[PDB]
Amino acid sequence: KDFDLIIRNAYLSEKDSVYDIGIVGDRIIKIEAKIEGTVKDEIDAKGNLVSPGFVDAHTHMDKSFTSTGERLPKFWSRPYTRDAAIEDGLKYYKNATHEEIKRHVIEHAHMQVLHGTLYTRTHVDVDSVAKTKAVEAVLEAKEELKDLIDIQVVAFAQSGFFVDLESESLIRKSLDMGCDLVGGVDPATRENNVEGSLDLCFKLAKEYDVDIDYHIHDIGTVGVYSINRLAQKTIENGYKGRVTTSHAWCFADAPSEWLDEAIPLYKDSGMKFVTCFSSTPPTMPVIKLLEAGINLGCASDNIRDFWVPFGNGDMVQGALIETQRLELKTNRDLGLIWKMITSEGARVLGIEKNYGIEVGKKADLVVLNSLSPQWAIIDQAKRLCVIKNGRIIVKDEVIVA
Ligand SMILES: [Zn+2]
Repeated sequence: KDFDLIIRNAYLSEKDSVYDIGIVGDRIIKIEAKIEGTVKDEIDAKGNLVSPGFVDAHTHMDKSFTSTGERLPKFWSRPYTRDAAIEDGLKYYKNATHEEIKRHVIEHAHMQVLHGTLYTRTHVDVDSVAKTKAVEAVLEAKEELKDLIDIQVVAFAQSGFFVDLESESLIRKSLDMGCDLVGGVDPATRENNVEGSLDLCFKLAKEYDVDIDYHIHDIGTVGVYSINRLAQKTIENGYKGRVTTSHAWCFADAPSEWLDEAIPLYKDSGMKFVTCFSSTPPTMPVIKLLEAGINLGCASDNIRDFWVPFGNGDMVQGALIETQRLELKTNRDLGLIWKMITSEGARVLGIEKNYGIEVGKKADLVVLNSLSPQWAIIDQAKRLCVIKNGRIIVKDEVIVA
């Protein structure tokens, strides 16, 4: 047989036309309006959109689904407060067993896969309370999930390198255990040492030759300042394109003049950003950043826990949420949001070379029940089929093998 798998009549948005997709093994090897040749299995997209696997560029798989179990979501029957949320996190990581954490990660992964997400980057809490317990469970689950989804693990110094002085050693162990990236939190309001926390993070990064993904929530000018120091140090340490800043809420409230003068520095350092649809500020300059050529991905962030009660791990649902938060309507704008949940996310993860519906690339695809990116966002229709490494793993809202 010429092909292991063929998807007939697949509308490809990047080419704006219907085609057949020829797959052998884990790669796409042919794309034509009508491909001749024998094949083992066939799927009829019936002219509907077929796209590459969605990318959820920022998750917390280890603590997900912790709000579930009761008539009402736990942790939310009281006004939201940063302290009560930080406490809930300490309790959880203290009493949670290795098997508890692993099952949550697996629940999360299955939910993502069912919605077409085949790539994701999760952050794992690393402090003197969670130790490497959470790290061990995540890496274990990651292995058990390699045939369903690709997971990047960030050793996340959640309490701050200068607040929990045990963080640095625990991060080395986590990186030694195999974590793919390292990251800290608010160098300013959390660490109270911008130069120190950033320099240390880069030190650890270089020791294990891993990339960086920083949580920067600080609003206004202090947030932009923190990001500018990070971008500048990125160039200094020869780390162009190896650094991601998550959230960057500060771009929504800092004077636009501050973002305008920093964009050249972000492009020169190849800084990557990720905005989570569970918190993207309405005034966040999303379209502006994309039009400027800045790499901006999208993500679920927390899912049903003490930080965010929401969550279905559905990037298509997230896209609709972004259009409402940002008040977007045109086909071009929805088209940009679709890029954000696909190719932009791929670039954030650094897998763009192998990402995309094109000859020679990975056979990781999603067959939707909608005519186009715009209609899929509007329709919110269920995925009809999900394919990873040339194998069908989801068929009609159910995980096959
Ligand atoms: Zn996060």
